[PDB]
Amino acid sequence: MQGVNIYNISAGTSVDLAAPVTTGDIVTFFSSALNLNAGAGNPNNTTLNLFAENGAYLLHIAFRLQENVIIFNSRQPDGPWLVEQRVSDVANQFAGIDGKAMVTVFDHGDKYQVVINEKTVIQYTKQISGLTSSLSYNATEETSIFSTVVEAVTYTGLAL
Amino acid sequence: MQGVNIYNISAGTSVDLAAPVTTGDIVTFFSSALNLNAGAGNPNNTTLNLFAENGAYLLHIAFRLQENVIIFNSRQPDGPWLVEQRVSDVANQFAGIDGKAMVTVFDHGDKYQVVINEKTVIQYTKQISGLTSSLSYNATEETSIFSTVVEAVTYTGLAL
Repeated sequence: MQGVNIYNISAGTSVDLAAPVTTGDIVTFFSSALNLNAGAGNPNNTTLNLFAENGAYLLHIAFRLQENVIIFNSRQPDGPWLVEQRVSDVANQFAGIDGKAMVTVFDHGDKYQVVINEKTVIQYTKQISGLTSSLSYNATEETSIFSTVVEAVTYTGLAL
Repeated sequence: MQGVNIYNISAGTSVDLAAPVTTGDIVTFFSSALNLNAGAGNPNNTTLNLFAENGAYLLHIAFRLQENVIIFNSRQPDGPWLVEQRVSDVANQFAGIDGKAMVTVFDHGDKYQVVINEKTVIQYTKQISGLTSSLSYNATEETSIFSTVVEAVTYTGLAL
């Protein structure tokens, strides 16, 4: 059946999903703030991650203000980061909405469609497949471009 | 491809969807407040609605604090209300989360699954079918159980 699950993710923590996210499902991260004047990341200001059951990063989204780019990649639990994808101009991706932001990830099976607000920023061809069993929002309170707590909501059972 | 559309609806207004909502799509309403002690509704404190192009109420969701019930119904343009469905105890449906609320409507084709936060409150068998082309949030800035402005997000193009 179709379900809605809400998770309040504090910066620097991960959460295990009650219902896994698979093909046809959706995960959205909501930030109650947009700090485009945050200091330099270390090197990341913020990262949003979808993990497989074995800890592999199915999708790693990293926002870097100083470098002015958004990075997308994957990695096996104890393996090296794979082929990195990049999109320039961070502020441009959030244009239109101030004081808050939303990042939606559609699991298309063969790809992860990432949407910032209403704009599709990348059609990420997967480097690692499988269902998403946990999520994380990593950043420090000093330099995150998002609120200290990001609300993740999953819409599952969509494909039936 | 799938899409995400964001709308900010002020109490007592409606918005026309850039991308209509059909079978397999999702509509979500986000409130940055939850006032379960709001004044007397007359008889409604808050209503969330899905309209067809012709003005039909595909889904009318009415929150009534004093009658302590959430009503669900439909009606044709210029027509009388159809068969009403009810869910008693408004506060209980929002139990678990304070200071905010989320209402999700899944268009399952034959029914509208309404979920308040994480709880499915009703599997509403449609009385009127068709595409949702308009949304509304009706209430006064004094007796609404939700914030002055409710953000509506639609996830479309999901089925095909």
